[PDB]
Amino acid sequence: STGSATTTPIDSLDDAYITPVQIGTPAQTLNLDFDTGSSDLWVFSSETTASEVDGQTIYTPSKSTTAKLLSGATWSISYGDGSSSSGDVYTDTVSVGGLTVTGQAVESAKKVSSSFTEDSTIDGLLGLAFSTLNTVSPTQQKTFFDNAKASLDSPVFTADLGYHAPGTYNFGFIDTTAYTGSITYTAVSTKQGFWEWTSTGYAVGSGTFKSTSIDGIADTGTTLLYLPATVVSAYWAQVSGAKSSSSVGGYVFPCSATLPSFTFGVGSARIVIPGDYIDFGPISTGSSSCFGGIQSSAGIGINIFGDVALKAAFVVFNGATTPTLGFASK
Repeated sequence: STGSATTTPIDSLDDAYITPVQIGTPAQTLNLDFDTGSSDLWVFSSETTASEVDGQTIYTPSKSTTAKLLSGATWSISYGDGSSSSGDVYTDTVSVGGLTVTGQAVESAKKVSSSFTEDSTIDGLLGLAFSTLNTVSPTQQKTFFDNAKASLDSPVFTADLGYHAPGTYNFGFIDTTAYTGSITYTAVSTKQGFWEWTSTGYAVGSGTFKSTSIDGIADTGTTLLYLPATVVSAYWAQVSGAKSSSSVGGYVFPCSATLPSFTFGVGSARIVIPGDYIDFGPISTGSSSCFGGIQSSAGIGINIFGDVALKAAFVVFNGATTPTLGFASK
């Protein structure tokens, strides 16, 4: 089997991407944030504290003939941005882009933090990291991908995120029309439960490539590119007037600037992030200070190849017995 679903930016900054997902019988379609940095499929629901719902579409298990309470199971998750959610668990039929899993754990939110409430466009998350990170207790649950894997034509999914445009998540096949050149594969460590890999270096604009190992995670659920302070300083030093602002929470630059590209290494291959992808616009409405899309990972504890980086590539998440990550230009 295979699946193919379009993923769409939630706003004009590509802050996140939503993908329609069918849950239950008859289908209830919710727009979920596919997150390769976590491993819980959770939804706004008929159980979510009413004051914490503001425009989201909810899953109502009592209206699904295939829903079953997973008795005694609870979940609770905290994300890198400080947001959180928790609740109880149902199993139900879940389909993505024509690919169906029966008995998927669907984590129903009883509580969500303010960031989730305030984002009316995101009805929940669909985790695509390794199932060892799943938070369901006392019986840990599998991700949609892990459940689907045995049925897939090939044990893979791909992320093809757009810049200010829709893109695609495919399951079970590699669309050879969706990228240019060849795919370069690189080793993954699953030790922390992430799609963790090591970039071979970077360049700023038309500058020389610096060969240096940068361990980080491929995380579709993080907006920006978070890299070591040395690398980030080298980038922003090439932008007149750019500076790190503790009041704003990162690097800012004059909105009048033209940003240089940023290149990262994948083995001997190179992925180029155009300068425009690094512009996250005014820090506040009407400001002439703009927020940068490359930020320091210092104090996160991990480097994160978020959407800014991933959307510059066609990315293969290879979940074979020895997992790997593939990157191609597009």
